[PDB]
Amino acid sequence: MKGIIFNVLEDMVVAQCGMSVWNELLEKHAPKDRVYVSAKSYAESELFSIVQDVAQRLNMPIQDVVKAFGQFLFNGLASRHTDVVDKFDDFTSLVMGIHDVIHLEVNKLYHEPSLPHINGQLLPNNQIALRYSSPRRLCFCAEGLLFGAAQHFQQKIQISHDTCMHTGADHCMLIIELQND
Ligand code: HEM
Repeated sequence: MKGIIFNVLEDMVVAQCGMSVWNELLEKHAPKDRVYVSAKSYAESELFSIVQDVAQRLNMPIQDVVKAFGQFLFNGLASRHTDVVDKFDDFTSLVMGIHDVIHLEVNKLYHEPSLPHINGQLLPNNQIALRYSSPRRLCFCAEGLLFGAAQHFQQKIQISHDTCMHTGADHCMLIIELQND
Protein backbone atom coordinates (compact mmCIF):
# COMPACT_ATOMS: atom_id res chain seq x y z
CA MET A 1 0.00 0.00 0.00
CA LYS A 2 3.14 2.16 -0.15
CA GLY A 3 5.54 2.45 -3.11
CA ILE A 4 5.66 -0.96 -4.77
CA ILE A 5 9.10 -0.30 -6.27
CA PHE A 6 10.48 0.85 -2.92
CA ASN A 7 8.85 -2.16 -1.25
CA VAL A 8 10.82 -4.66 -3.36
CA LEU A 9 13.98 -2.59 -2.89
CA GLU A 10 13.80 -2.42 0.90
CA ASP A 11 13.97 -6.22 0.67
CA MET A 12 17.20 -6.05 -1.30
CA VAL A 13 19.13 -3.65 0.92
CA VAL A 14 17.93 -5.49 4.02
CA ALA A 15 19.73 -8.51 2.56
CA GLN A 16 22.95 -6.52 1.97
CA CYS A 17 23.41 -4.30 5.06
CA GLY A 18 20.09 -4.62 6.95
CA MET A 19 17.04 -2.44 7.60
CA SER A 20 19.07 0.14 9.55
CA VAL A 21 20.83 1.25 6.35
CA TRP A 22 17.53 1.57 4.52
CA ASN A 23 15.97 3.67 7.24
CA GLU A 24 19.14 5.74 7.64
CA LEU A 25 19.74 7.03 4.10
CA LEU A 26 15.97 7.06 3.55
CA GLU A 27 15.36 9.51 6.39
CA LYS A 28 18.25 11.65 5.16
CA HIS A 29 17.11 11.78 1.51
CA ALA A 30 13.36 11.52 2.23
CA PRO A 31 11.12 14.62 1.66
CA LYS A 32 8.84 16.35 4.16
CA ASP A 33 6.04 13.82 3.69
CA ARG A 34 8.46 10.92 4.19
CA VAL A 35 6.22 8.39 2.40
CA TYR A 36 6.51 6.25 -0.75
CA VAL A 37 3.25 5.62 -2.63
CA SER A 38 2.91 3.16 -5.52
CA ALA A 39 -0.26 4.80 -6.83
CA LYS A 40 1.43 8.20 -7.01
CA SER A 41 4.46 9.25 -9.06
CA TYR A 42 5.82 12.15 -7.03
CA ALA A 43 9.09 12.03 -5.10
CA GLU A 44 9.97 9.28 -7.57
CA SER A 45 13.33 10.97 -8.14
CA GLU A 46 14.28 9.92 -4.62
CA LEU A 47 14.76 6.41 -6.02
CA PHE A 48 17.68 7.64 -8.12
CA SER A 49 19.27 9.50 -5.21
CA ILE A 50 18.86 6.31 -3.18
CA VAL A 51 20.39 4.09 -5.86
CA GLN A 52 23.53 6.23 -6.18
CA ASP A 53 23.97 6.67 -2.41
CA VAL A 54 23.20 3.12 -1.34
CA ALA A 55 25.87 2.24 -3.89
CA GLN A 56 28.40 4.46 -2.10
CA ARG A 57 27.98 2.83 1.31
CA LEU A 58 27.57 -0.62 -0.21
CA ASN A 59 30.78 0.23 -2.07
CA MET A 60 29.42 -0.51 -5.54
CA PRO A 61 29.21 1.41 -8.87
CA ILE A 62 25.82 2.99 -9.57
CA GLN A 63 25.73 1.13 -12.92
CA ASP A 64 25.92 -2.24 -11.12
CA VAL A 65 23.52 -1.26 -8.35
CA VAL A 66 20.82 -0.10 -10.76
CA LYS A 67 21.22 -3.36 -12.67
CA ALA A 68 21.08 -5.70 -9.67
CA PHE A 69 18.14 -3.64 -8.42
CA GLY A 70 16.18 -4.56 -11.55
CA GLN A 71 16.95 -8.29 -11.50
CA PHE A 72 15.47 -8.40 -8.01
CA LEU A 73 12.65 -5.95 -8.73
CA PHE A 74 11.28 -8.41 -11.26
CA ASN A 75 11.42 -11.27 -8.76
CA GLY A 76 9.42 -9.44 -6.08
CA LEU A 77 7.03 -7.86 -8.57
CA ALA A 78 6.15 -11.20 -10.15
CA SER A 79 5.11 -12.34 -6.68
CA ARG A 80 2.65 -9.42 -6.58
CA HIS A 81 1.51 -9.68 -10.21
CA THR A 82 2.15 -13.40 -10.67
CA ASP A 83 -1.26 -13.40 -12.38
CA VAL A 84 -0.21 -10.98 -15.10
CA VAL A 85 3.28 -12.39 -15.52
CA ASP A 86 2.18 -16.05 -15.55
CA LYS A 87 0.32 -15.17 -18.77
CA PHE A 88 3.66 -15.71 -20.54
CA ASP A 89 4.30 -19.25 -19.26
CA ASP A 90 7.73 -18.69 -20.96
CA PHE A 91 10.31 -15.88 -21.29
CA THR A 92 9.60 -15.70 -25.04
CA SER A 93 5.91 -14.87 -24.57
CA LEU A 94 6.67 -12.14 -22.00
CA VAL A 95 9.35 -10.10 -23.81
CA MET A 96 6.88 -9.56 -26.67
CA GLY A 97 4.03 -8.98 -24.17
CA ILE A 98 5.87 -6.40 -22.06
CA HIS A 99 4.38 -3.10 -23.23
CA ASP A 100 1.27 -4.99 -24.31
CA VAL A 101 -0.44 -6.60 -21.29
CA ILE A 102 2.16 -6.22 -18.53
CA HIS A 103 2.29 -2.41 -18.84
CA LEU A 104 -1.37 -2.08 -19.82
CA GLU A 105 -2.63 -3.73 -16.62
CA VAL A 106 -0.38 -1.81 -14.22
CA ASN A 107 -1.65 1.40 -15.81
CA LYS A 108 -5.24 0.67 -14.80
CA LEU A 109 -4.16 -0.69 -11.43
CA TYR A 110 -1.82 2.25 -10.82
CA HIS A 111 0.00 5.15 -12.48
CA GLU A 112 -1.41 6.65 -15.68
CA PRO A 113 -0.85 6.34 -19.48
CA SER A 114 2.80 7.41 -19.41
CA LEU A 115 4.85 4.23 -19.04
CA PRO A 116 8.27 4.02 -20.85
CA HIS A 117 8.33 3.14 -24.57
CA ILE A 118 8.99 -0.56 -25.19
CA ASN A 119 8.48 -2.41 -28.49
CA GLY A 120 9.28 -6.12 -28.55
CA GLN A 121 9.60 -7.71 -31.99
CA LEU A 122 10.23 -11.41 -32.63
CA LEU A 123 13.10 -12.35 -34.97
CA PRO A 124 14.38 -15.71 -36.33
CA ASN A 125 16.85 -18.17 -34.78
CA ASN A 126 15.17 -17.65 -31.39
CA GLN A 127 16.14 -13.96 -31.16
CA ILE A 128 14.05 -11.02 -29.92
CA ALA A 129 14.53 -7.34 -30.78
CA LEU A 130 13.45 -5.14 -27.90
CA ARG A 131 13.43 -1.38 -28.49
CA TYR A 132 13.58 1.03 -25.54
CA SER A 133 13.27 4.81 -25.22
CA SER A 134 12.42 7.28 -22.44
CA PRO A 135 13.94 10.49 -20.88
CA ARG A 136 14.46 8.43 -17.72
CA ARG A 137 17.40 7.00 -19.69
CA LEU A 138 17.24 4.34 -16.96
CA CYS A 139 17.66 1.64 -19.61
CA PHE A 140 20.31 0.09 -17.38
CA CYS A 141 17.35 -1.00 -15.24
CA ALA A 142 15.48 -2.57 -18.15
CA GLU A 143 18.42 -4.90 -18.73
CA GLY A 144 18.41 -6.13 -15.14
CA LEU A 145 14.66 -6.76 -15.31
CA LEU A 146 15.09 -8.97 -18.37
CA PHE A 147 17.74 -11.07 -16.59
CA GLY A 148 15.66 -11.31 -13.42
CA ALA A 149 12.74 -12.86 -15.27
CA ALA A 150 15.05 -15.11 -17.29
CA GLN A 151 16.76 -16.60 -14.24
CA HIS A 152 13.47 -16.96 -12.37
CA PHE A 153 12.74 -19.58 -15.07
CA GLN A 154 16.24 -21.10 -15.26
CA GLN A 155 16.48 -19.57 -18.75
CA LYS A 156 19.88 -18.19 -19.79
CA ILE A 157 20.03 -15.33 -22.31
CA GLN A 158 22.34 -12.64 -23.70
CA ILE A 159 21.62 -8.96 -24.40
CA SER A 160 23.43 -6.80 -26.94
CA HIS A 161 22.93 -3.06 -26.44
CA ASP A 162 24.76 -1.08 -29.15
CA THR A 163 22.20 1.73 -29.38
CA CYS A 164 21.64 3.75 -26.21
CA MET A 165 19.88 7.09 -25.81
CA HIS A 166 22.67 7.73 -23.34
CA THR A 167 25.17 7.95 -26.23
CA GLY A 168 23.33 10.83 -27.91
CA ALA A 169 21.05 8.37 -29.70
CA ASP A 170 17.33 9.18 -29.89
CA HIS A 171 16.44 5.66 -28.77
CA CYS A 172 17.94 2.29 -27.82
CA MET A 173 18.28 -1.21 -29.30
CA LEU A 174 18.44 -4.32 -27.07
CA ILE A 175 18.69 -7.72 -28.78
CA ILE A 176 17.96 -10.72 -26.54
CA GLU A 177 19.47 -13.92 -27.93
CA LEU A 178 17.94 -17.15 -26.60
CA GLN A 179 20.28 -20.07 -25.89
CA ASN A 180 19.27 -23.49 -27.24
CA ASP A 181 22.08 -25.38 -25.51
C1 HEM B 1 11.31 -7.69 -18.14
C2 HEM B 1 10.05 -7.12 -18.13
C3 HEM B 1 9.88 -5.76 -17.94
C4 HEM B 1 10.49 -4.77 -18.62
C5 HEM B 1 11.61 -4.93 -19.60
C6 HEM B 1 9.97 -3.54 -18.09
C7 HEM B 1 10.61 -2.33 -18.21
C8 HEM B 1 10.27 -1.19 -17.53
C9 HEM B 1 11.20 -0.12 -17.24
C10 HEM B 1 12.63 -0.05 -17.66
C11 HEM B 1 10.58 0.68 -16.35
C12 HEM B 1 11.24 1.61 -15.38
C13 HEM B 1 11.15 3.08 -15.81
C14 HEM B 1 12.07 3.32 -16.98
O1 HEM B 1 11.75 2.84 -18.09
O2 HEM B 1 13.06 4.08 -16.79
C15 HEM B 1 9.22 0.23 -16.30
C16 HEM B 1 8.25 0.83 -15.53
C17 HEM B 1 7.20 0.18 -14.94
N1 HEM B 1 6.93 -1.16 -15.09
FE1 HEM B 1 7.91 -2.46 -16.19
N2 HEM B 1 8.88 -3.76 -17.28
C18 HEM B 1 8.83 -5.13 -17.18
C19 HEM B 1 7.95 -5.81 -16.37
C20 HEM B 1 6.91 -5.24 -15.68
C21 HEM B 1 5.96 -5.98 -14.88
C22 HEM B 1 5.87 -7.45 -14.70
C23 HEM B 1 5.10 -5.07 -14.39
C24 HEM B 1 4.04 -5.34 -13.55
C25 HEM B 1 4.27 -5.81 -12.27
C26 HEM B 1 5.68 -3.78 -14.66
C27 HEM B 1 5.40 -2.65 -13.94
C28 HEM B 1 5.97 -1.42 -14.15
C29 HEM B 1 5.64 -0.23 -13.40
C30 HEM B 1 4.66 -0.13 -12.28
C31 HEM B 1 6.32 0.78 -13.97
C32 HEM B 1 6.06 2.24 -13.78
C33 HEM B 1 7.02 2.86 -12.75
C34 HEM B 1 6.57 4.26 -12.43
O3 HEM B 1 6.34 5.04 -13.39
O4 HEM B 1 6.45 4.57 -11.21
N3 HEM B 1 6.72 -3.88 -15.56
N4 HEM B 1 9.10 -1.04 -16.81
